[PDB]
Amino acid sequence: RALRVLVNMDGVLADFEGGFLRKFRARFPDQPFIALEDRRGFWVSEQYGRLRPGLSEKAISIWESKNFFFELEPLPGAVEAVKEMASLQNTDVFICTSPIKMFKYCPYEKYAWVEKYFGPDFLEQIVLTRDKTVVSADLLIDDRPDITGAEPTPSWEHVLFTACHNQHLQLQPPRRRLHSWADDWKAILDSKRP
Amino acid sequence: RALRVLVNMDGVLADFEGGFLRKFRARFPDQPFIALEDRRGFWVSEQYGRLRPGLSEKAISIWESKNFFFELEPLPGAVEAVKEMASLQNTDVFICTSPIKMFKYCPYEKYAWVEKYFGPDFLEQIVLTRDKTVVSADLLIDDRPDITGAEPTPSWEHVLFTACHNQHLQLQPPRRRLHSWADDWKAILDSKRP
Ligand SMILES: *OP(*)([O])(=O)O[C][C]1O[C](N2[C]=C([C])C(=O)[N]C2=O)[C][C]1N=[N+]=[N-]
Ligand SMILES: *OP(*)([O])(=O)O[C][C]1O[C](N2[C]=C([C])C(=O)[N]C2=O)[C][C]1N=[N+]=[N-]
Ligand SMILES: [Mg+2]
Ligand SMILES: [Mg+2]
Ligand SMILES: [Mg+2]
Ligand SMILES: [Mg+2]
Repeated sequence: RALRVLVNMDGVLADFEGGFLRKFRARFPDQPFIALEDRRGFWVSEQYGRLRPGLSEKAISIWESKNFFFELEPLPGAVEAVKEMASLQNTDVFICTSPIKMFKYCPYEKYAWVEKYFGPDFLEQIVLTRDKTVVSADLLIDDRPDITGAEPTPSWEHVLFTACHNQHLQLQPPRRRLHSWADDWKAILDSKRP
Repeated sequence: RALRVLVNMDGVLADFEGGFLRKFRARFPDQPFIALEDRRGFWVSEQYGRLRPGLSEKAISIWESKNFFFELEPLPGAVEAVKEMASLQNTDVFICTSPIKMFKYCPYEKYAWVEKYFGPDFLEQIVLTRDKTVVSADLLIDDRPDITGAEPTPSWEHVLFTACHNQHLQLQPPRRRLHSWADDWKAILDSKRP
């Protein structure tokens, strides 16, 4: 009866693409890289793997490093928008994020990042899961085009959040985008209310 | 269409109650303690708080310490039962656990513990969340008597897993218990299948 909205973290709240590129270039200044305008497909490591053998493993080593997740910059408007959204009447917001395989730093730093930008009281709103389809909600705002898992008919509508890797993608109607946090996210939420 | 079962971690897979008591007694050998047969109510810290002022904070310091979660022993039969359950046809198992407030070690060690006892491939089955009601499934096996959150009508049936703190509790019918992993968990699952 409160509208429930799942908001993804990497590529929606946290600038994974830009943080990765900067750190990759700083660590591997003699390697070729992929400019953001040229990113295609969800998996960074796969595109880097195509660019030259060995580069996939080098890419992976950036996000496996300590402080990678913690030092991500918020995307413009993201912190303000989610704080406003959570404050709305009849609206519950959860941050729904999928950790990487190597778990030494990533879960911890994701909690630390949410504490930093949203405060201790928001920590209760975090859901860490590899499968978003088993999380029930009205909406999922997420930059990954294809979201699948154990539940063949998730309860949420997936609204595709624009990112460099999906900006050229034609979606199957009636699939819907949120173009950035400057875009009219309130209209999207309202479209789902009784 | 596959049956989905959420299995709680602390007090269902991992022996939180026994690990806590042992470590509390080792660290604070001059303090009064609560024998397991005398545990009542979900919150350890609250019962310890009643036993004497200051003891709540001492209790908390045990599970906030590094290696507390990682060093928990599995409950008897738990690892074998969950491995068998996951291997069943038309049956998906997720481990659904709620981290403590202090997040330095707990998320990380929970992943490390699941890797230790269930293997790397099981890490994909973990859901960390403070709110279990937003996780959709057929069953939730969990030792906490009262499970509430943002979803007033969760999709799962909650089957109460016996623990020292709930063993005397009379439940409102048609609520159901799993008494230990030696008990007939297959019968409970089968009762929910088409
Ligand atoms: O779907 P979600 O929650 O945004 O992110 C999942 C997770 O994928 C990891 N990743 C990302 C890329 C681009 C890649 O090539 N390889 C990966 O393993 C990082 C991302 N966030 N985290 N943790
Ligand atoms: O409900 P769940 O997933 O088993 O555990 C929640 C979480 O509560 C923490 N806890 C437990 C007691 C008994 C207490 O007094 N105070 C707490 O903060 C530990 C438990 N597991 N974890 N992380
Ligand atoms: Mg994302
Ligand atoms: Mg609200
Ligand atoms: Mg429990
Ligand atoms: Mg199975």
